Amino acid sequence: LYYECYSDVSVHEEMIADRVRTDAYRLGILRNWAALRGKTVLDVGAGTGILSIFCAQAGARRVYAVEASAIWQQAREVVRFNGLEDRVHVLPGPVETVELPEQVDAIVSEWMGYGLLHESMLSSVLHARTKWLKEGGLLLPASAELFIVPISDQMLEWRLGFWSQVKQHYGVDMSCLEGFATRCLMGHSEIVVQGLSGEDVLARPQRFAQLELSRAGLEQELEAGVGGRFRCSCYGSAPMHGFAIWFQVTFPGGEKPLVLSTSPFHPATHWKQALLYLNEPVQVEQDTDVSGEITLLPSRDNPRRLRVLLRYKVGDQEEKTKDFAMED
Amino acid sequence: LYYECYSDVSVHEEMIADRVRTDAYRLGILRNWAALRGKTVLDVGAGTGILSIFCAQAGARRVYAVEASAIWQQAREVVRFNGLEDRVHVLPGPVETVELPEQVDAIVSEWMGYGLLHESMLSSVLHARTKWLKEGGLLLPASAELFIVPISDQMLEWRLGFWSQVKQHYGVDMSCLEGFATRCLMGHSEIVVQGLSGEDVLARPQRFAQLELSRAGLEQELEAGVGGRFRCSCYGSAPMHGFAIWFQVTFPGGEKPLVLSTSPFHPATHWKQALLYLNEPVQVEQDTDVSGEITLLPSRDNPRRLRVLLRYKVGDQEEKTKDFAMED
Ligand SMILES: Cc1cc(C)cc([C@@H]2c3cc(C)ccc3NC(=O)CN2C(=O)c2ccc(Br)s2)c1
Ligand SMILES: Cc1cc(C)cc([C@@H]2c3cc(C)ccc3NC(=O)CN2C(=O)c2ccc(Br)s2)c1
Ligand SMILES: Nc1ncnc2c1ncn2[C@@H]1O[C@H](CSCC[C@H](N)C(=O)O)[C@@H](O)[C@H]1O
Ligand SMILES: Nc1ncnc2c1ncn2[C@@H]1O[C@H](CSCC[C@H](N)C(=O)O)[C@@H](O)[C@H]1O
Repeated sequence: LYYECYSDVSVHEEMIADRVRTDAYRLGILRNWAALRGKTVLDVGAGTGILSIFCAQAGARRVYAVEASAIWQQAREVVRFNGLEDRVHVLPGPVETVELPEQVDAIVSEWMGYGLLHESMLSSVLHARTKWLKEGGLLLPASAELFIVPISDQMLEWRLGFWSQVKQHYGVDMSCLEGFATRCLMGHSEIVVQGLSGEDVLARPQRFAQLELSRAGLEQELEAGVGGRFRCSCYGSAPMHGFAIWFQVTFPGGEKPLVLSTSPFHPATHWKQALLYLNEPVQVEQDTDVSGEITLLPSRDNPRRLRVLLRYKVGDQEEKTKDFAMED
Repeated sequence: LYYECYSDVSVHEEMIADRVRTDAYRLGILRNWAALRGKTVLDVGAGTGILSIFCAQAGARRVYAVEASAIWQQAREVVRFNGLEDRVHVLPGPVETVELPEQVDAIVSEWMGYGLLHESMLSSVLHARTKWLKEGGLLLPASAELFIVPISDQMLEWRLGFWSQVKQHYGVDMSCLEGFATRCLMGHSEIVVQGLSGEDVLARPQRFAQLELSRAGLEQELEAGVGGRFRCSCYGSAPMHGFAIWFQVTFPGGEKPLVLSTSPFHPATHWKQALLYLNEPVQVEQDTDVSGEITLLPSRDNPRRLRVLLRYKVGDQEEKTKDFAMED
């Protein structure tokens, strides 16, 4: 032990324990064997190196596994231990300053998530694409999509209703603290990462963004942000708590693309979903129109904030703005 | 909303959701009705005020509910809403500077837990006892005990063995990372608060400390720390990961005292147990002697550290020191 790495292994554990994430990258890379066999790959942020080894198993001649931080040591060890040190070169330090001997045929990466770490990871992948990817080279995954839907969070409803139950259980009335609990759990301006199920979803999810990660201009385009309008119609009576946002990414086939989805209707992943809570619950009914506009604006100046701008309208309520920010 | 209180309500929620904690204080206070009826109580750190209202229901004439932080507003509201503002006076600010009109017959408090917050809470209760409690006054709870036992953490064993499973699932060998995982999860010097079950316990738990909270000298005595020797004998074959520590507190009866226990053999509480991990697992067998000495030393100088000093011997292994610290 050099450094306290309790929080370290927990993140790498979470990723390898996620069978949806790991099978999607496994099957997604193997389905591209004809495009990878005898070719060169850059793995941007190789971590413990599993994506680099999947690329070798798919037939890559050379994999450059680039890892900025201390986990590079473990990637070095995993590669050696699988007898792949001739084929997979684990390189220390940031991809922005790495020197490869050649441009590569493919870039594999795992940048996706919510917050500044993932914003910077996407910027690092696009920097590597501009600098190192051959004309017409392959990106895995190739594209990303974002979805939004109105939600009723069953877990939040239990927590808000908890204070009304104290009188029955103990014989003291604490129902007067529902307002306090509501302001505390819903009244803030932070994104809450929490896993929902299908029955929390109040309407058809709407796609509001789609990024083709190979596009020449994408770095300059991201500067203006990602977003769109949405409109949907509620299924039934529910207390609406706000919106869920989630992503899917696509790996091209041999064939149909493989889709890695983080939707509440899909098997649970370590990514869960990003929840945007309204200041308080709003009752919806069958056919209640929910519309708005969502914009994600990149961080620019220190102290970095990724801004989430929401303007929305529930049924006959007036249009409302609620803006959120991520500061890690 | 004035302040982000997402982390706020989560702690008050955790406490009221804990039926073991809440029933112990409920039944513990009511069993003292004959000692409380027509008497005065100081509630040190009243929070949302439930312990102050339990004291009123037990027949207290006057309860001074003292709360240093912003949750005082909610305690004020809960008291008013239960029609007890004539009997329960919610006073803002630290107990060290509160002015009561009289010495009190009883002090109720909920100081127990692991870390500097709980060390300072115990110092605040003992300050209030010295300053405000009448000669022969009642403390609820009246005493505290600490226990230690060797443990095999089933959850830690799964996590350490996880890396050896990757080859079967995905077809890549990551067993070489068991050592890394072990150093990360066990090699640190922090106390881990985690809930165990009875089957994790490898021997008979040993009591190493007992505090009578009414004792005149206790404040000066705590300065030298709390601790003792222990000896026990393992039940069977297991990978020993370290020691668990937990507490119980006692509320005197009318009758036999009520004991609030946080033992792994007892119903789960929000306190869980405090785990002291060895640097790596040690195999024990039926009748393996485990002995040592545990000392808790108070924080003194900034930056505050509560020190946990452990010297122990497992079977025929040499005696070893592993010291821990809590810095929040
Ligand atoms: C997975 C994902 C896909 C896409 C298309 C974008 C984003 C999005 C993001 C946003 C910008 C402006 C730039 C880059 C960028 N990259 C990220 O990985 C970080 N990210 C996020 O933190 C958010 C997504 C949804 C919410 Br609510 S916050 C995340
Ligand atoms: C519940 C409990 C009971 C007793 C008798 C003590 C302690 C103990 C503690 C220790 C000192 C020196 C002074 C005060 C004091 N107070 C506390 O509430 C905080 N506390 C702790 O954080 C720890 C207990 C076990 C471990 Br491992 S750490 C905790
Ligand atoms: N600019 C950069 N250059 C290189 N590595 C980077 C980087 N920014 C972040 N990273 C690394 O990217 C990794 C992403 S998480 C690890 C993912 C990896 N595919 C795996 O299977 O483990 C982290 O380990 C982080 O240290
Ligand atoms: N020196 C001090 N004087 C007064 N209150 C204090 C204090 N130190 C801590 N506190 C308060 O003690 C409380 C302990 S947690 C709340 C426990 C309370 N019995 C309940 O049922 O809610 C916290 O709300 C904290 O703000």
